[PDB]
Amino acid sequence: KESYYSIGEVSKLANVSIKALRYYDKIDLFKPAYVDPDTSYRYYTDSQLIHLDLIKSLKYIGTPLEEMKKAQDLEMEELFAFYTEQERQIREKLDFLSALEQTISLVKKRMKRQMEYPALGEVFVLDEEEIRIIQTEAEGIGPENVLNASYSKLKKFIESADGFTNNSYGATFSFQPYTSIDEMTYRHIFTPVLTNKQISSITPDMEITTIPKGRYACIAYNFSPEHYFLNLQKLIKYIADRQLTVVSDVYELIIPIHYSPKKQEEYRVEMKIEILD
Amino acid sequence: KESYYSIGEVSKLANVSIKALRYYDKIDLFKPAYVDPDTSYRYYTDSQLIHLDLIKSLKYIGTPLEEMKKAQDLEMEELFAFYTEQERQIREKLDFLSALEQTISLVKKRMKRQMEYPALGEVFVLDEEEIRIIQTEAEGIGPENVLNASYSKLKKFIESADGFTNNSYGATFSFQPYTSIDEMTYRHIFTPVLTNKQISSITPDMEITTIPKGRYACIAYNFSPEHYFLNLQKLIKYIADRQLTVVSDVYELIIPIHYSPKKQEEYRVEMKIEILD
DNA sequence: TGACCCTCCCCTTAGGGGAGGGTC
DNA sequence: TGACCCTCCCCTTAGGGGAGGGTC
Ligand SMILES: COc1ccc2cc3[n+](cc2c1OC)CCc1cc2c(cc1-3)OCO2
Ligand SMILES: COc1ccc2cc3[n+](cc2c1OC)CCc1cc2c(cc1-3)OCO2
Repeated sequence: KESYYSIGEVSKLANVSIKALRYYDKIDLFKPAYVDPDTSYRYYTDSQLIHLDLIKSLKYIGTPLEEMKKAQDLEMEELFAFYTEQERQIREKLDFLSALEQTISLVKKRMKRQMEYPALGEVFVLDEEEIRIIQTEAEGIGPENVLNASYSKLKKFIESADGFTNNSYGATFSFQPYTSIDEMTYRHIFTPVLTNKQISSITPDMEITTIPKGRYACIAYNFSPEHYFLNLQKLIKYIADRQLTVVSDVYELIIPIHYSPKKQEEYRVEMKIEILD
Repeated sequence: KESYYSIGEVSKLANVSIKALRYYDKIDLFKPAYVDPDTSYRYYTDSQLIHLDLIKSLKYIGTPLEEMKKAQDLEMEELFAFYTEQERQIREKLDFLSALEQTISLVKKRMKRQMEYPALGEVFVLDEEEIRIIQTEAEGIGPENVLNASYSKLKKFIESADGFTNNSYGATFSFQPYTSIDEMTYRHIFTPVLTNKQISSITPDMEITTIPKGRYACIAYNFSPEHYFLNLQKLIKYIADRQLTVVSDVYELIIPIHYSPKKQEEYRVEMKIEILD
């Protein structure tokens, strides 16, 4: 080859845009063999095309352009290692993505269950699978004064283990024949976990526990301050009428229907309590 | 909560940077409940913190910010679907990454073999594993006039199946007792394939074939115009002396030692030919 | 008085999309 | 004369890093 290739020829031959070529030129990653001193036209030698091989390959695997500059120097000996490195990072993304995929699936699983609920406002008994959770004591907190900010530390944990943040906010309280909401006080407030991934060094003011597998007398409904208590009451009554034996605290889960700052807020509330007979 | 949270409080509570908060404000993704008309200070209500849940989660899975805006509207019903979509894309990246990982491994495999070669300039017989390749006829092309551009269409194929571009350039020619390089003419020029991934609708001027598994009389060495022919000669002589039977064309593979535009170019050349006894 | 917060401005990857103007 | 090529400029994700200046 005693000639030269014009920018467009190289582009058609290497399947690399002219824009890409001008950029690799500016970047001093791949500069033409000769630039016409007048027209400023870019000209390339055939032997030089070989350098685009590495460039295109590294680009395919996401290597940053400036990163390539150092790679084009090493001589097959170290280039080997360079790849072993790239492999490590590739597996990194894979593990992340696999985990992420699993998480999403679980969020959907739980999400579907709330969508296929028997009936709102009515009490019923069903067999539940255990649900793992992270809890901390309520410290006086009760139905009338809980805040989203109250779940801050809990959420920081689930977040650094799941990436995803809890979908539901939970609380518990002694099963009593209350006559008023102000008589109520939460024992614990909790958030369920998704990934059981070893919780990054948990502090002792948190407990990794579970809402055990068993039979539960439940009731779900769309939140309304004047319905919260009356629904608790249905539950209390239902258990008394069938003479059931409660063997856990009442478990309370609040999950938002939407996260739109536009529409009026609405939550799904679910109270369940483990029973025996 | 009859008060407000200052930007920094929300930041500490939601584990979201103040910068991030100001940006989500500008973007109209998450704006404070109230902005002090004088100080311009940003103030947030506790109930509002709940909207950051979706934001943080979608952000964790790579959803673009403007994309989130539409997601915060849908009500759990469609939000479910939205995730099914996200799952599809997640698997997409996974397949890609898995493939990519496999590719890199192969490039390393081949790369290592060239690094652990018996001896340069000397002829020897070894048992080889089959190597799949894509070839096209040489059309007169020979050792003295092959160009990188000659492998253009071939490379466009391997590239759209492997992402990675071939590491070695190949050619073949009839095994003859040549007396001169100018007597030589390639039958085919080829590039080996990495992924056997169904080659995207291959045109008939290309053949998907293979350098079969078998015994080969080989010789590798660092390229030098005056060594190309003399090494071919060693091969021709070696086969004559042991009275071996050649049962293929001579296979020629050229692979660059580096892709640095700084240092002098250097290639690794390997000639092999399948024999019988 | 210190932390706390605000606006403004500059910077970052790898180019794609033109626009205005010469050029094999 | 048309394609081919060049330089210049604007634009793109999600903010982080200050800088200069008021503020619970
Ligand atoms: C976003 O999370 C929320 C959002 C809103 C919530 C609203 C209420 N609770 C938790 C909430 C919660 O818990 C996590 C506790 C039970 C309750 C009783 C009431 C009432 C409001 C509430 O008005 C008077 O009687
Ligand atoms: C980057 O790829 C290259 C680079 C350089 C190459 C150089 C030569 N060949 C292929 C090459 C190739 O093939 C793909 C064919 C054999 C040959 C005989 C010769 C000679 C040069 C070459 O000088 C006189 O005798």
